[PDB]
Amino acid sequence: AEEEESGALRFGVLGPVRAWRDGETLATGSPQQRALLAALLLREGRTATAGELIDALWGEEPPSQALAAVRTYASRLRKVLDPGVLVSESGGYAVRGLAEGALDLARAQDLASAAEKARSAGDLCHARDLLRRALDLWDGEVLAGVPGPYAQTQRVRLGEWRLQLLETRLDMDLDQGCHAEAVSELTALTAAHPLRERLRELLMLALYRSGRQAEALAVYADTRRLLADELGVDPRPGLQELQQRILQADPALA
DNA sequence: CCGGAGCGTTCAGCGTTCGTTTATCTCCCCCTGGCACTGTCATCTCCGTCAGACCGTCGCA
Repeated sequence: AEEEESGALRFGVLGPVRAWRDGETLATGSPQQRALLAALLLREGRTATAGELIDALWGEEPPSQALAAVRTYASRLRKVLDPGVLVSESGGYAVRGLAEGALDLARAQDLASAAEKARSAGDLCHARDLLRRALDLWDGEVLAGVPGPYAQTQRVRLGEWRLQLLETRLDMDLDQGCHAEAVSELTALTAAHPLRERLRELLMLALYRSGRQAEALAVYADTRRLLADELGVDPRPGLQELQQRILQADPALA
């Protein structure tokens, strides 16, 4: 609310496709139109040619004469957004005029870099506040209802980035002395995603000092059974090592 | 001692809305066409290979 300046046009990709024009919404339109606007939004303002956008929306088999289709999608964007916010060069399309804080993705990289800098500087309160602001950026599933295998690619990429971001958040929560909300979040995420080894290692680390041992190794045994049933291999050596040092109960990491 | 309301699932009515095309309206581009005092033949290479052919040429005998 403190960064809501006059004339600000805010764009959002981490949650669904929406536009905020000084507090009032804009109709982003068709799902393919939403995917087109998102594809322009991921490229931080390239002039990207018509064939590349056609491939981004659809992939291997776009209809043959659908170049005029993308043309009229561009017309839709130009009449629903500002005339000058979208400009065309040599047949390519480009959204400019994006200030700081206009895109939630740019704010996400900014907050991640600030958290990394604070971790390098050894600060904890400012980094915790930065990642608290960062976890409020995503709203539900990223890229809600957009077609295209391209959109699937940045969907899985942003999901993986969110996974490492929450891994770092939970890790600093564990090292600074937070366990209750930590184990709550880890249990919720392992309920959501059952086949991540790193989050279950985080479960072991969090429960190891919060006063919980039986269900931690029960969850580990369930992980071993599912990983043997679905993969039939052995887990990472760092895991077995973490369970090992746990077993002799070293109070060094208290 | 089967009834009932509530609950799960499964499909047809209509109502808007995306998916995909089309011609119309600015803007730029590109090829052809037009210049009506007179002004009517430029240009500077190329040398201190180099060696001995190999050749046809070509005027003299």
